Amino acid sequence: TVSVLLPFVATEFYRRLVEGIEGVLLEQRYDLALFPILSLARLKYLTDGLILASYDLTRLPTERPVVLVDAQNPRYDSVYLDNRLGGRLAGAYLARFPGPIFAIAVEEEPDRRTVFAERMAGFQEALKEAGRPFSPDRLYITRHSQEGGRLALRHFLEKASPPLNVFAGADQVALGVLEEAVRLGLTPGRDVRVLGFDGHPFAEEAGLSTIAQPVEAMGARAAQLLLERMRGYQGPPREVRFEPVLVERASTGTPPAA
Amino acid sequence: TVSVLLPFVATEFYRRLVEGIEGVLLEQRYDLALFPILSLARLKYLTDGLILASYDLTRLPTERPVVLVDAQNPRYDSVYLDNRLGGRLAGAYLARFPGPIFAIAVEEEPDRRTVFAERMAGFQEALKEAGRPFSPDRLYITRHSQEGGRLALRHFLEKASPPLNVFAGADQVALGVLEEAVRLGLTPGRDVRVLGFDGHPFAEEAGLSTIAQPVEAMGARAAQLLLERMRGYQGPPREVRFEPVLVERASTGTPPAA
Repeated sequence: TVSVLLPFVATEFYRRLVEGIEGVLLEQRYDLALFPILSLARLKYLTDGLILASYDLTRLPTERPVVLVDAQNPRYDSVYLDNRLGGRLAGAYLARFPGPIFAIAVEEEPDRRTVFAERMAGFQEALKEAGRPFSPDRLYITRHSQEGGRLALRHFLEKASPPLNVFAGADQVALGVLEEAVRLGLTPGRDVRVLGFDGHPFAEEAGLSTIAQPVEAMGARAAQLLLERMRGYQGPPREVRFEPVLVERASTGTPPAA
Repeated sequence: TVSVLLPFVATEFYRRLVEGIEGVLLEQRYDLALFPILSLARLKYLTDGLILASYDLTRLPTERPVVLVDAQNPRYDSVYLDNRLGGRLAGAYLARFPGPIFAIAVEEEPDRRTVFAERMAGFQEALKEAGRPFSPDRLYITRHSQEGGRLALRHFLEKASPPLNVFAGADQVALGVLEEAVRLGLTPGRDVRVLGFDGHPFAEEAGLSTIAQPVEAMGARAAQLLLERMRGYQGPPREVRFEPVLVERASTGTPPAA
């Protein structure tokens, strides 16, 4: 009858995630019960299955089938993205441009979660392998907002003059780097080249290059697994891994050739 | 049996609001059902009463009694704060210090809500009445975050040198103005004097002066009215207005005397 999914922050990532689930579940005549969450405790209910987003464990109490999305667990069907890859797609990509490479790391209190830890690890590995190793003195830590991105570009600008490369780490932050750049100088090649993460819809109109995540498909896949399980499927905890892809736009341009 | 309240953003303002409600409701043996909200539509349920926070109408469908808090409505019992006053307490207060007075206005997409519109109106009225009228060229619009406050102080600093006064408009933003100031120079008198809004608990340790709101008491009052109604009270929509108060701390200091 009804399926309940547990999200939190109310970001574009969750809007796309649920659009992906709704698209699927509503085709099979199931209703979706959105349960934004802040840690608590409840053992209810009147739901058939549960879809848990981005956040993992405390081994849940319900008898209902549970499928994790954007998370991994040995005991539950889990759909997730290879964030380390993509961090690499970003590093190896930016490594093809002139000027120092900077990165923005999102630091949100709710990390108990390493999607950013993974992105940053692959970023460093790719940069290293390309001869342009990264350094913490070119890193900036902030919140997931446009203001953080603006604060960051401002930070990088006192360390280097254009041209310079920035790995926002998130499209929202990338919008700020983009915005603050414009509030001053060119965005494609002069000032900074901006590379976001998340491939959000708003990224196309902004001309933002980014490492795109197939968030809807991730939700849709999460829904399908749930159905299979709600429809009697038995077997050990399954797993499905998605891959991000680089999408080049104006905020970045062409490397180009030597 | 159980009472359900509808919040949203998950800010310190709502934590304090609910602590105020829980404190009350749990004394009368009622259970609290937290329902974070993003506009939708549901006519259920298994709840006795509803407490709506910060956001008003679409004339609700439920037969259950509804009491609004931090909001006003001719058809529902409403507890709310006199935000215009306080905006004035802030203006008349800052008007007693040397250096240009700046203000930070919070602009969050979800305004369908004028708590900030009211604070700013009283701010301007008090400033005017004190001979130091405000101007939009000393105003800064941003999001409700510390990053916004930092971006703002940086903005004001290119318009004026210390000493200067800042009306954050929200304690969270005030923390940023405070933080970014320190990342440079003195906070009490040299650089800027910071005056926040909301009197949050974290404001005392930070030494932040602010226009304090009795948020818990507002929630507690909201709860009591609900009980009265859930316990058979009949009569037209009631109303209860709270008043904010200035609390002086180090981020501001003494005016002082001429």
